[PDB]
Amino acid sequence: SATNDPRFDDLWGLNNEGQTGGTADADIDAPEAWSISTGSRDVVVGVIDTGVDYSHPDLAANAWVNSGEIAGDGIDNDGNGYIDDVHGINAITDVGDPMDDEGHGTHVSGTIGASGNNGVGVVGVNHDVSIVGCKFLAADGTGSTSGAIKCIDYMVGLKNAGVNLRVLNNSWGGGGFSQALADAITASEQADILFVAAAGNDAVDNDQNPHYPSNYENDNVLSIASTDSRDNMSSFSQWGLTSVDMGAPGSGILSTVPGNSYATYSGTSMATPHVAGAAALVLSVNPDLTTLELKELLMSSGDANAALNGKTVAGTRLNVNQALIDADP
Amino acid sequence: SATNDPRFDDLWGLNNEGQTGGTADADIDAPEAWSISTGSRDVVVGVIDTGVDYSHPDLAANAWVNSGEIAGDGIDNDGNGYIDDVHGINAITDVGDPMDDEGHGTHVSGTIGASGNNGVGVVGVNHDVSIVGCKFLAADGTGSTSGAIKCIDYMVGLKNAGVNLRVLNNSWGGGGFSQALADAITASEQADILFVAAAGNDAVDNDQNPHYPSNYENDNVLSIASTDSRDNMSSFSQWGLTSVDMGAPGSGILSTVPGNSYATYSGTSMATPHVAGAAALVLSVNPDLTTLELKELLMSSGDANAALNGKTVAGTRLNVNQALIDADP
Ligand SMILES: [Ca+2]
Ligand SMILES: [Ca+2]
Ligand SMILES: [Ca+2]
Ligand SMILES: [Ca+2]
Ligand SMILES: [Ca+2]
Ligand SMILES: [Ca+2]
Ligand SMILES: [Ca+2]
Ligand SMILES: [Ca+2]
Repeated sequence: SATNDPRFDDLWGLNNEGQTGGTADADIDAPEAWSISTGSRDVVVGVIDTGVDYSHPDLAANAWVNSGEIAGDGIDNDGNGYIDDVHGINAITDVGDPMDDEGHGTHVSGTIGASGNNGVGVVGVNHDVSIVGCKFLAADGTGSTSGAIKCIDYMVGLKNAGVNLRVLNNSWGGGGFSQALADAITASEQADILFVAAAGNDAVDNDQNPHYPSNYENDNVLSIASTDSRDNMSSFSQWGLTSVDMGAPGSGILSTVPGNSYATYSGTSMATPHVAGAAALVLSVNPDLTTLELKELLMSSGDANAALNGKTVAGTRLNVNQALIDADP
Repeated sequence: SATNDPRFDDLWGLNNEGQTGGTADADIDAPEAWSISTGSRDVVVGVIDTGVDYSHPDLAANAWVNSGEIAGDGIDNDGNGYIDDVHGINAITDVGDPMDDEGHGTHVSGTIGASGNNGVGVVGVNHDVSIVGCKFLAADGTGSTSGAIKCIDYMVGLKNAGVNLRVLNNSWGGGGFSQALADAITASEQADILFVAAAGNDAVDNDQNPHYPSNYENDNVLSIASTDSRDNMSSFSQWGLTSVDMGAPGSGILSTVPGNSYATYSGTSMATPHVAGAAALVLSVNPDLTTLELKELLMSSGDANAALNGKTVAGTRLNVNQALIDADP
């Protein structure tokens, strides 16, 4: 296999030979991309979700560590408003611990950056990367727009302070338009952060039926539909000629979950981290791209897709090999 | 604990004493109801979903068995159009095996009827009940309206053949209106079947933003919003003053998943089987209620709920004890 990770062959989204019953080459060409780069711990990706299980054996090596925090001293050493935020934060309780007690955030994290070639579990689009978590969704799914905003502000704070964080994964949605959320996203744009967002799983047209945050018109929002192992648009996926940008694998995605385990989930929530992961991989090759250049590169470098054509801006399905190639520098 | 099932105390939806961090008595009063009835295997509930793991140690005793089929003989002995449909069918492939290879259908099945007092795992609203599966969603989430209709038709076929199938659990949604699906549901009403449906997890109003199948106006459709351990409406729940009927526990629900395991999920998909389970438990006490009487009883016997008031027709949260009392013949 492309790596020595024992579950590699189940990862059709990264490499598809038809082994899960789909169509050969309906994938993002990850092994090809890995000949150029397998990623850098110096690239930081924020996951805004139910948290990140940074203790999972297949994520631990890629957990972000706050260089400005002394662990466990009960002091907010870097003065960012959260005490002892070594790996990220909990936006509900303000505790400096993004530990995932639900599962969803760990799953998306593994797709972005499960440790590669370590002989255990799976592997992310990046073999090496730094993942910082902000938990705004509780173990029972409880959360708020205010919480999501606290997360975005926190991540923007890290970036403004010099943390190399230019990609946010947002595998969540709900509610209507919020000016406060739009404004938080606008601030992230000024900080050069790409805001990747899931299109939703209700199989409707988002141009007629807006879904947030993917429908925010902010230029740095990159809205992702889900595709399957046959390169169809996933039957559950929402779409939108103007409001959704491109697609990526989200049907039957195996990844890390808490308690040192692995599980298969389906949703636009799973497509999103392939794209966030690809963005991080691109930034390991060309850090000089503006956010908009990065976004457009991910869109334009994808494979033309019959199902996504006319149902998304780019009509393409993610191809991280071509993204790296097109990224030069 | 109310039963000897080792995970019972995690099931706040059945019995809440604040042990999961919520509010004492924000629950459906299951232990109270069980003093009246713990269910009957003669009540049959259909689950239309990713399938049912009928081999799960905490579901096997309550898996429906088609009395009209000789297992494994390659013959459709009961002449219902499906070969060897012992526990139900796969509507994608037409094979008579609804085995869950995804997990979702098994999770909702456990909430309806995980075996009670068997010293294993969890317990459903019913300790004893018969659960038949129709799998229209694949391992990777692939499905279609055609598949859902095939499942409804299959269940209606069982009922019309003399099976005591009175309740359908539909913890799924997506797509636009389908007249053919509406017609399939009408056939189910004609057959005296209650069609329980999840309201959706996008925190929007279904009255202005229709969600299917929740928004079908069929009288036998019972549309369910999610509540949490504090008796709030779950932050993710969709609502609808006229298009959603009542609420039930859906935040942080522990139940059965395939591979002899247990997992905690959140969503209206988890609230739905509390109601489907309660419907079946009511029918063990008063089998003579009509579908519409049953629907109205579940809504009217619920506890008044401040959050759901003004956001659903009944403004109540499920109470199965009160349902059993109100149903007394
Ligand atoms: Ca390939
Ligand atoms: Ca290729
Ligand atoms: Ca700090
Ligand atoms: Ca500190
Ligand atoms: Ca109680
Ligand atoms: Ca009570
Ligand atoms: Ca048959
Ligand atoms: Ca047979």
